[PDB]
Amino acid sequence: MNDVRNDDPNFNVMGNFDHGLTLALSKGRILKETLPLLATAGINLLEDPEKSRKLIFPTTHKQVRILILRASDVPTYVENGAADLGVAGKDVLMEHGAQHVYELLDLQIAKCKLMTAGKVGMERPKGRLKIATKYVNLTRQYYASLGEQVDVIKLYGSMELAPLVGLGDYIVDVVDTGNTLRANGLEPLEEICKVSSRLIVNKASFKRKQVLLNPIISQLEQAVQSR
Amino acid sequence: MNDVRNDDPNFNVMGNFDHGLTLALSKGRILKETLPLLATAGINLLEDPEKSRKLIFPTTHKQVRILILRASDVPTYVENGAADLGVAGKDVLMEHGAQHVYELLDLQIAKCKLMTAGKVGMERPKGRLKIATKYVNLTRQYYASLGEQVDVIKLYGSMELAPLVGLGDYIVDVVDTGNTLRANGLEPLEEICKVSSRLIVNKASFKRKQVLLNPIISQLEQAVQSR
Repeated sequence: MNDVRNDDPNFNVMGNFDHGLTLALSKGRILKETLPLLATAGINLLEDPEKSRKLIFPTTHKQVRILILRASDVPTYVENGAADLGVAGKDVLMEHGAQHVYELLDLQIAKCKLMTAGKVGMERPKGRLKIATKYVNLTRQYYASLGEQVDVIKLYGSMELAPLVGLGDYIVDVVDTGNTLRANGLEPLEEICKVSSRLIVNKASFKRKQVLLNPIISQLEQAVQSR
Repeated sequence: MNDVRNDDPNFNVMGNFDHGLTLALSKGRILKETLPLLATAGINLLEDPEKSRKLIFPTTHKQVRILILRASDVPTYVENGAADLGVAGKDVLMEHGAQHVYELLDLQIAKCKLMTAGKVGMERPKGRLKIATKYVNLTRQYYASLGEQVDVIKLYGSMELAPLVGLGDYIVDVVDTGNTLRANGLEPLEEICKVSSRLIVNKASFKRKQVLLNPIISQLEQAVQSR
């Protein structure tokens, strides 16, 4: 009837296989820093997603639905065109791989550095180094950069915990300030590369839904005044 | 040879490389159902770990510290002897396929069935089926059992979401009641195996710290209404 792109009724206005627009967001501190930029494109959630039973959220904009995903899955969904576009840390994107996707924007949010780390005042142990990390490939590639080989240990949860209980000799995680690190008696060591949230678009979706995407991108671009 | 074993100091003792005992627990519905049985063995936390900034919890026993891990990491820690023993879903244990570990106890808690699932009135697709799943190997092995080969899509988070947004043809997840499934218009389909939380012990840890372990195991065994 009205088709006002202001969709205020929450608990409603959510069709499935949306051939409007499907946005995949990394839950947690990325989301917090993401929404401000979405805010300044007239795109906002309509309940606390943390306190919501929904898996698919409708938004203030009627042509846009949101997924709150584990960071690792965001590129997975967009790669496959489940999601038309998404917001993922460069760390995740680089580790996961960039396939059927365009990386359109450095959003300059959830900015941090992929770093090695150890127990404060630690002595490099002797054999193959044991490295606890979510970012296996990136760690494997980074020590390959230094012509070293390492034993990797894949972790999904707290990387902070590993070295305290003597799981890793070292860890590789993303580091904002490394205050949390110091507070748990750890130290950031070697910067592997800089990291920030990046906007990605399924290549197909990008060709197909150009009408919807252009304006949103434009507004997101402007929301970042990094000039 | 000291005699004190009890400890009510919370935010105390704990510390690093405990050559007492290190217990790795899964963080979800498992934990809730786990602690009662630990209670029975005189092993209990002394604060809400959910509301604690602490990473390593001390317990009622001075010889026992606790880690609350993502289910996926528990076998990782015990495999490596970071943790002396742990509690993980058979699903995770089978998928991870840990090495240096004894599976000593079916705790018959967080019981459920690893199942395939589809959209309500799903259409058998054509060609090689896309399966969204956390449990890649177990899915790969299970369709290998039926002599079919499938395209797997690894997920870390909610597998429930995939088919709604048309990611998978089907999904493989654990199904305790599968109410959540029916709620967003999905169906349980088949049964790949039955699943429950299991107690696991690093083989080395078992040899070395047998004096501490035997008592706990014994009491945990009995706490499952053993006959």
